[PDB]
Amino acid sequence: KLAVYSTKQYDKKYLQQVNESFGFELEFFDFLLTEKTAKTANGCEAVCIFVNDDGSRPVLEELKKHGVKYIALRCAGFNNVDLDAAKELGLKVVRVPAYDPEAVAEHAIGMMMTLNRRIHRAYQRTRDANFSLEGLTGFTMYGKTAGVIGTGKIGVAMLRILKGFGMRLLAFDPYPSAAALELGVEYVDLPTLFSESDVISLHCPLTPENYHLLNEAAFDQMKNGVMIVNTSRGALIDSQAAIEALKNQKIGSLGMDVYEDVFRRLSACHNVLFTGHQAFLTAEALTSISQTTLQNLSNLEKG
Amino acid sequence: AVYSTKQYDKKYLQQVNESFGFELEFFDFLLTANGCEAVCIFVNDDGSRPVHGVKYIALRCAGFNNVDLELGLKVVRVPAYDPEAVAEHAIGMMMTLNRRIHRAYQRTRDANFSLEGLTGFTMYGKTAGVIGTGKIGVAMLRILKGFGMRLLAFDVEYVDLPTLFSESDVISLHCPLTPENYHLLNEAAFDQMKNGVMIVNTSRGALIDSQAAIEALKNQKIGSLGMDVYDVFRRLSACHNVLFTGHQAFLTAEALTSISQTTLQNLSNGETCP
Amino acid sequence: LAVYSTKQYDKKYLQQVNESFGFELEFFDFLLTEKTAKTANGCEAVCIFVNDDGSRPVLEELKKHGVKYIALRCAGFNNVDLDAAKELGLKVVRVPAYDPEAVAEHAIGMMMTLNRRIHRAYQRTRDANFSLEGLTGFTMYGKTAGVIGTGKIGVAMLRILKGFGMRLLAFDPYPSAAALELGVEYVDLPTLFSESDVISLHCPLTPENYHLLNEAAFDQMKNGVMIVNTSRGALIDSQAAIEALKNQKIGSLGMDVYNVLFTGHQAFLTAEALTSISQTTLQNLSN
Amino acid sequence: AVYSTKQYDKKYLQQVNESFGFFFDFLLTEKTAKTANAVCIFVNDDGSRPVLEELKKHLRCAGFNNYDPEAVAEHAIGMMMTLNRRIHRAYQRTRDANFSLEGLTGFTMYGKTAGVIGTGKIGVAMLRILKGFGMRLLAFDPYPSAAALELGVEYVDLPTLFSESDVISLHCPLTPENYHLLNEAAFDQMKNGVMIVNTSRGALIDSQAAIEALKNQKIGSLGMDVYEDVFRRLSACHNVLFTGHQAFLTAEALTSISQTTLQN
Repeated sequence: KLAVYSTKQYDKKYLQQVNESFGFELEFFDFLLTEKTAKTANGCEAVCIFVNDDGSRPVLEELKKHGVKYIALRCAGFNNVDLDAAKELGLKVVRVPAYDPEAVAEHAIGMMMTLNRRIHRAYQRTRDANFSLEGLTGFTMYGKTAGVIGTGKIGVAMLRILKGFGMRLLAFDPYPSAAALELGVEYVDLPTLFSESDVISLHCPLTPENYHLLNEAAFDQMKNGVMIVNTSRGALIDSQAAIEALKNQKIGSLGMDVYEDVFRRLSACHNVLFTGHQAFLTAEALTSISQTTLQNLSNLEKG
Repeated sequence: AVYSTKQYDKKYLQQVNESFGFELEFFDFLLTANGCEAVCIFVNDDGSRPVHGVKYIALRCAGFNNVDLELGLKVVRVPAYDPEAVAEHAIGMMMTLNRRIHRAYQRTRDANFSLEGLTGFTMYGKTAGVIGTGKIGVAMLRILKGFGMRLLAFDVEYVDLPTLFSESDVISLHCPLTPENYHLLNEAAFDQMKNGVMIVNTSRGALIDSQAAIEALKNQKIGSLGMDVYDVFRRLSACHNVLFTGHQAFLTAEALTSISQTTLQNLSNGETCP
Repeated sequence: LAVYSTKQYDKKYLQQVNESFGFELEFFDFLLTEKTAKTANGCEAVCIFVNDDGSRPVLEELKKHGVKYIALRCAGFNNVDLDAAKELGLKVVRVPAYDPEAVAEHAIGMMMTLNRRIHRAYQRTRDANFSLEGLTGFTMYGKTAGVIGTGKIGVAMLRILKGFGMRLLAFDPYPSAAALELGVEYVDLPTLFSESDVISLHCPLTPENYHLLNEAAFDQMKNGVMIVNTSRGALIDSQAAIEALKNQKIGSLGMDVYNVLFTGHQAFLTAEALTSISQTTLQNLSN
Repeated sequence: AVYSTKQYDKKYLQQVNESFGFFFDFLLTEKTAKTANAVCIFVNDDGSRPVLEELKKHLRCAGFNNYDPEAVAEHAIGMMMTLNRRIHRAYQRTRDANFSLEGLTGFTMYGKTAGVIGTGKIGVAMLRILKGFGMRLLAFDPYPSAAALELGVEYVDLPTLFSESDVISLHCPLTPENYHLLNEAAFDQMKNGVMIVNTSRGALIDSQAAIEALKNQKIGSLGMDVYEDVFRRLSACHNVLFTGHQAFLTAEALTSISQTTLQN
């Protein structure tokens, strides 16, 4: 009954397990949706697409021409698909609007601990049995001050975790959540947060207001050899500015989760870790995405 | 006069030394020492019988096996490492294994962003089991708490091992090595545990039945294994979710400093703990 | 023409070559399947690689979509069901062979790489580790090298080896003049196995060949021997090899495939080879 | 009594030693000259007078600043093939079961033109190897070698050599005339995508000069052997392969080195 596109095995794995409850007819394609590949959908009420797959108008028309009713998104971001045209074509479109907050918080910390301890580098040594420890010197988080920017669900989840480490908590949101407050987080202005903090992590949405929020001016406030981990949108961090910092040694480590050769130079010459939008890649996180995306499909059958 | 020195060892001893103002001689080789009242040695230096006027011997580590014990020589050591750092390391291996970050870097540094096979699990729901209630275990135990995990331990909610083994979906052991301990984790254990379980040991090797583990891994009883190691390695790491790290647990500036301090005072000394 | 399982190289060289031919090209990254086949509509011709499905339904589907001709860009046609193709009046064409020289060259570079542990070095080096332990090699000059199969590839390898200053033995049931001229000496395997310190296989997969290298072969072979295999995998009894590898009768092993070096059927992946393939492939289509 | 021992040093000396019948893993410095209480040293170990003197109180290589022609030549090619074919990049892909070939395309040496700079024994040995490949051979030495001429080599204008060759390997010694022999001036001349391997002394290549050239995309690949972060960037973002003065690291060369040393 449904055909899925840009499938990766993890998609296949958890849509299926999930579908057990739904009992849909699932057909998986591993290639990008396009005008040219639009045909494949035939006999399919519904289609499932990730961020890369093409929603441009033509694709949509073509999808109609094949009797497709419903379009679903395995991800919150619906930038690819042109909604107006969809309406004109009477194609419902659906999505999953949030990811388990816990996963992104967890990932972020994981990059943090990995960077902190150069575990990623150890492996590269270890696997070939080079046990030399030079350059893997880390730091202990206990004493330190942790600065989190944004206090949404994810941001808080990160905070609980950080609190675990015995870290002292500073956060920067306009609005301060109780939930954050019961933790002991103390809200401060950025400049304060920048100087005070030896670990910074951003869990906030991009607004024109905070684009390039972390920029050269920001950097020179912050401590030397600071750790910055960003699982939020790319724009929040100013790449060029960041890079200068790394080289001139303001930033100890940087962790980036890349929404969809700087990498090679950066990764190789620095404590930079890059991960390709891995944040929600947990079984739980995937299962939820499926329940949501299938359920959405169910609902279409009756309101 | 310090032996088996590595740059970090050198770094933290020097910084700490500023308060002490001892005179430091650094050697990069194993265990020559004329003009030195005392010596500093790591785990691998040799302190048996056969081994110029050196009054005292100091250990840069908790363990005194390499050395022996009459010749008018006093021996001191550091019996603790920052509990937190090691605890901190233990998780970090865990997260790295969980999220397969170690393998992502492998891809990423060459700009491959495929995510297949990096899928992990979310710790928030999960039960967690700790072995050892020592400073380290507790320290780890807190960290785990932050995760929202549910804690069982053995030496929170204390329980017998079997109870722990079946219940726990993550395990970490932070206890010293005892005759009772040895190969504490063995086939009997592994076949108790949840399939896919993740085990991390920063504590001594003997806690785990090595061949026993491997069977388990092949058997797919164990999801991931983390070992801090005081061609199996290549094999294991390569064809499994195995991360071996070379006794890094206390490699952090704070800990290294703590070690140097405790070591340097020990030498200042009154008496102290040998 | 629509091309399937296009990988960039496939794409790059086909186009350059095209400039000569003027076909209209539509490149699809995905596998050709019964389901995919629709994608071909309006296309007289189709281009495919070893993975793609030539099995009948696909073919039927293809005709249904007006595909006059199917073109393959690799010697082997195991995937396509020829007769059925015949029934449906679809012409099927192929590329008979690859640059011989290119594949032979791979084998050698692969050999040297293993021999000198350059692969391992690079791992170290990229991190600015220059330690050399465990990277020791052996000098090929003076060594005896044995080649099995002396087809074009073998001969082309035989020359390369000859340059190194090695001694040459080869096993083919039906010898080659060319090989002889180089002064290679033909032998039976046993002699070859026992004698050679380097072995390279350049022969097709025949039932007689299967698992040509089996424990029987290995335990003849000199200790520390190096074997490089660009021919189909089945020439080698992997299980024996592993044993042999742990057992240490095998110094190094190199395999080309879809101290060990593995590479994914990369042998003919050179710009010269791909162009020649493209050109041959288009030409097939010109006809 | 040996210093700066590495397993290879030890194994081969011991083996060779049996005929002669005469080990320290650490550096020889003044501090260290007590252990001697007729010594073996490598380039790194300390040759300062003081150490010597402390020596009186109580080399395994050509360079005294403090090999088999065939081996180095062989390495040089192996370096060449690896780059050309990006095997090094594969193993990394392969070891973790990634079988994609994107970006590993190579070129077929056969019929290409190969240029050797220097025709020492090393130069020739390479030339021979290259002959096997079916390459067309050009060389540049001020003094023509007889042997090379027999191979069929045609000697040339450096400029000629630079423009014609799709492969260049340098097997000559450092001289005032050739220092920075390969400079921006050179690289500009050369074919785009050219491959360069230098096992010869480092200085023959204008390091910054290359780097631009690489960015500039004049040079397809560069192989360097380092006689005792730039390393990472280049290795990482470019087709460059660095090997640490491995050139003569073979059982055979090492054995030769050992025997000669015991004989000395």
